[PDB]
Amino acid sequence: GLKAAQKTLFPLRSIDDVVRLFAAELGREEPDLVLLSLVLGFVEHFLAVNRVGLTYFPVADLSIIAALYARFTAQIRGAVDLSLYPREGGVSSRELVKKVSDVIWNSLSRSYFKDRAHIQSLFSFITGTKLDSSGVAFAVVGACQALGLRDVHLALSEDHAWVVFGPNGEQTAEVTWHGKGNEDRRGQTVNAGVAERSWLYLKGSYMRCDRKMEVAFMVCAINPSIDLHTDSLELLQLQQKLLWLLYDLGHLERYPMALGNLADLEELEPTPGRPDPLTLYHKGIASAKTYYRDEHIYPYMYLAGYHCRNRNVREALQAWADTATVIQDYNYCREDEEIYKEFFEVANDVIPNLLKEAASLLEAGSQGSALQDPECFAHLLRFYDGICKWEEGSPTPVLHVGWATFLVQSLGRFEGQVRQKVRIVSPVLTFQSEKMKGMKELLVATKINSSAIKLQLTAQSQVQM
Ligand SMILES: FCc1nnc(N2CCN(c3ncnc4sc(CC(F)(F)F)cc34)CC2)s1
Repeated sequence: GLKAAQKTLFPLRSIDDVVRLFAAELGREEPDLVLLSLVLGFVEHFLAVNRVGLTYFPVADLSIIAALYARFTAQIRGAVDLSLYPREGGVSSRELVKKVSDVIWNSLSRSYFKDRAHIQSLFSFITGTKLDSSGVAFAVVGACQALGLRDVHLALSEDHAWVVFGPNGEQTAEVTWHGKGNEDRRGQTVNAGVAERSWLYLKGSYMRCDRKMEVAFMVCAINPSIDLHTDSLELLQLQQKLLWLLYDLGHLERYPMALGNLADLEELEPTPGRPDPLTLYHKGIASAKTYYRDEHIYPYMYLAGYHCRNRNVREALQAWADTATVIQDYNYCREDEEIYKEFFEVANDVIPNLLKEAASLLEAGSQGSALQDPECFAHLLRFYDGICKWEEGSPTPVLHVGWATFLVQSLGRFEGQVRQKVRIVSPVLTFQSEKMKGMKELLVATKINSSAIKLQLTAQSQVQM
């Protein structure tokens, strides 16, 4: 069960009391993932899922939390017999990790909506027998820690989760599902996905969590949403405070998305005497560059979205061009659909809306407009260049004529006299993709040749008779 020293802060009567509990666990050799997730899922359930009776904060009584902890630990200890899986050198075996994964999986409800909110925590596992995809992975890691398997840790990409374990922490194992329909490699390594250079496995530049970073994950996993138009202020505040705690302790150093999430919160409600959201976005980017070979897409997408929301068009374009410059060195593979959808929405909805507004504000006398800045046109072109390069040597195609219509529209937003100022070298820009190299003369012409652009972008061979 819980240690006497873990129980002394109960009952938890406020956000700050939950923060104190996290501070205490984080000061321990090994923070207790099961305890912490149970507390978070409890407080989340009574602040976002069922607010009936709420007066300030759902009090977390020790008797309630200890009973939940006991249900978890007994379920796992009862189902996983460790004597059957001998441990050399303080390291777990692939069979043991698979067993734990099987226990978690076989405990879940046969049928449910697998991307509902609030199914991420151990509280949900225990009270609802429901977990989302990365919730299963986290639950495997928490179950492993509860079994004393110190080597089993959470591994995270930008769209998937699995575990690492074994000698030197060098082994990988699939423990959960990914996406929709995708058919199990449960129990297998991730080395095939790494070898194929898909975004989903980050060319091996994925996060290998220590226990502190596992705490950070569960804090990022808090979901303040009450419905589509309403967030829990209490849960926002709790997540923000918990992320600052982690930050001050050093545990967001290797966690770009967490710094992004904290920047996003700070934009919504800034904490006096903290770094601005911009600074936090840039620390996320710096983290990706330092620890992950600058192979992450979301650090730039978080920046871009901030600049977008604030109508810093130039800086939004730049950051989306940087997103593309990351993606260009990946192969577009089957299970990377989420990042395709994001690039599709930026190219075909967000950019067009932004430039449409720019064009009206131009007509209204704007000065320093993105549409009169050749550097902005260059960013636009680099964005497409990365997408085209990504497409090169991918099994499936990325671009198609639906992209071409928006590209022509977006180019058309910039006058000839602006477009002709970008210097495309073999503002200065170098193209990496063959599509954009062959488009160069079309791009800087007075009248945009729409049909020729479409053929170049889509590699459509012929025009109709
Ligand atoms: F583009 C700007 C973004 N805004 N929100 C973004 N995300 C929301 C928060 N996200 C995350 N934030 C912290 N950690 C993780 S780990 C992970 C992969 C998973 F779910 F485990 F399989 C996702 C994710 C995912 C990306 S990106």
